[PDB]
Amino acid sequence: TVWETPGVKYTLECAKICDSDARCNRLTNDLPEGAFISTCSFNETSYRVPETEYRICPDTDYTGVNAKVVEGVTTIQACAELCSNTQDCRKSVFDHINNACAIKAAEPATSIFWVQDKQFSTIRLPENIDPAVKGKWGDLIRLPVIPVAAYIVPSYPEPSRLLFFSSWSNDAFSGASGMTQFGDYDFATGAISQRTVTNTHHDMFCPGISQLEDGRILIQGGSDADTVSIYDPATNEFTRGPNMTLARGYQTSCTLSNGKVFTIGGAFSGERVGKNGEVYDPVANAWTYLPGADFRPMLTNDHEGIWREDNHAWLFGWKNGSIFQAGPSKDQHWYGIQGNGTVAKAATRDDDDAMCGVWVMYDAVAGKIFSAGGSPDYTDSPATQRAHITTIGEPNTPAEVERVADMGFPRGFANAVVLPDGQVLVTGGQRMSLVFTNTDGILVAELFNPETREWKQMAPMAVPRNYHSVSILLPDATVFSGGGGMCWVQNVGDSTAGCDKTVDHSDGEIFEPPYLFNEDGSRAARPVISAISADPIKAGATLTFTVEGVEGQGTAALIRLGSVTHSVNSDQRRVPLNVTVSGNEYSATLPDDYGILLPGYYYLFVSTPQGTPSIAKTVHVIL
Ligand SMILES: [Cu+2]
Repeated sequence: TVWETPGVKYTLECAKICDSDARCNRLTNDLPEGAFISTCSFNETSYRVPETEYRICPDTDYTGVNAKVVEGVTTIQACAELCSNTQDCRKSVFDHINNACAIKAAEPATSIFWVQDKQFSTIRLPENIDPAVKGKWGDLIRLPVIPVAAYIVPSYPEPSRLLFFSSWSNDAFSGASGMTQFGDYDFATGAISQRTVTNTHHDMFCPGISQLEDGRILIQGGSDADTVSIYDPATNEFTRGPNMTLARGYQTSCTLSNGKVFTIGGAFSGERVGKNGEVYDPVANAWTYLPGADFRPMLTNDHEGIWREDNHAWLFGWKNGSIFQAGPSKDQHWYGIQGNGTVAKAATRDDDDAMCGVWVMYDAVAGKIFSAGGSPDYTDSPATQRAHITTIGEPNTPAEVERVADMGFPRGFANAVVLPDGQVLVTGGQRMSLVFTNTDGILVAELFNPETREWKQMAPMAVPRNYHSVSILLPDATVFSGGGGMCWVQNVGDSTAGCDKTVDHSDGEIFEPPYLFNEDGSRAARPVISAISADPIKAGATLTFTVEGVEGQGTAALIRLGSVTHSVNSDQRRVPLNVTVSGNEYSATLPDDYGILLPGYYYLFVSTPQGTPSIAKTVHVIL
């Protein structure tokens, strides 16, 4: 049995005694001591000091740089007073065992985390966040598996499920194991399961991911460096693909105009040497090595050497089977699969590498690519505020790079999604790239508007999303930010007791952007796609669907479904549409070119002229 507090929980006379002493564990609350939080797990109190009002949350700490620590304070009340009497104090911590009052330092210059700890109590002056300007975050969704890699499951009438996976363990990784821990999350229902995927003899940690024409996910290399699994949404099963011609890890793959998948680099797993290109043909079910797809031009310069330098290429499938490589190498390049592969310089993005910077094609029709953040070395490297729009016209002809306004924060290991209005939301990352750390995690998301060419700071998330964190678009036009952490351990099935569990975030949180709210902070009225054919459509063809619940003519956009890991999302892409409406009936002529309309499963978003999007309808583009 479990004796709940007047919301704590032990597992009945010593219990009341134990819940007096802030040092007493041997306690069995929902989340354990150490757990990060979005909301007081316990019953909050209010408290005024002869002025103008603090909310207190017991058994919770605020971690981070303090403005002050004062040792002579025996009551939460006296701690409330030092905060009341200290300029720019939004957040203080009362230490129960030592009678000290910590004043937290100013946000967001400082990163402050809400952890669960019975030794402390948190005090704060309530924030007034207008979700019409800064969006709104929900509470931490706990998950059986750290979501180190994630992808939407293509489904009709719209997707409902987010698969994610880690390694052999739910919170740890080794080398070759032949098994992968997967999490299943229905976000239509909140249902959540995990499975163990051994049937393909594949530890899929550190892989290339690309969605095929038929919406199967192609999971390539990683801890088992030469091994390929294919996920069929149709079966919800995995299949063994043909081994790659060259074993790789931390590489990028991208689906091409013709539905072949190109990949290059991936020196993390297999031979510690740079990796030339290869291409998967799903019809022939065959990989073909591409020696002329030379790695050396796309090489970064890293203090750790070649191990790092060909990792996480900014690849895009483009016109007539071309590949654009936007980075993170200071120079951009065009890669092809013709003959034995090709490579040529396209432009210079910057004067330094941006390993694990963010990058998204926010307007395929206009050949437009947005890139921000990254660090010049993989780890132990200060991140950059620099950001660029890169415009690509014809393949194997120079590309145009315009530097734009610096981000508000330097971000290493951040993630990015394009939204239906074509704005790009950057989430997570840290001031200095340090693998397996919460250190200087930026909590404040930022929205970049390519039309304004201007940044805007969004509301803060709860948890630092650094290395092994992820971000992805959901059908409802919200963003899931999740994971971070994992522990290297020598052999498979070794104990994870020595691991720093504070860096692990086996969970996620969802952001509603500004566009989901009216000015009064109520949820704005989403257009509804009443009817759409589940029929696959081909490029150049005309999409017809029925929209109800809009004042004026809707705009529309297609956003290709997303796969994501290691600041790499090579499947997402925004294809803005021109619509013509006759009454409730909307009609769109899709582009002529599969280099813009990459084949696969898309989200159709109709959105109001004030910019409020529909829940999406699944749309399948075929060859
Ligand atoms: Cu990694």
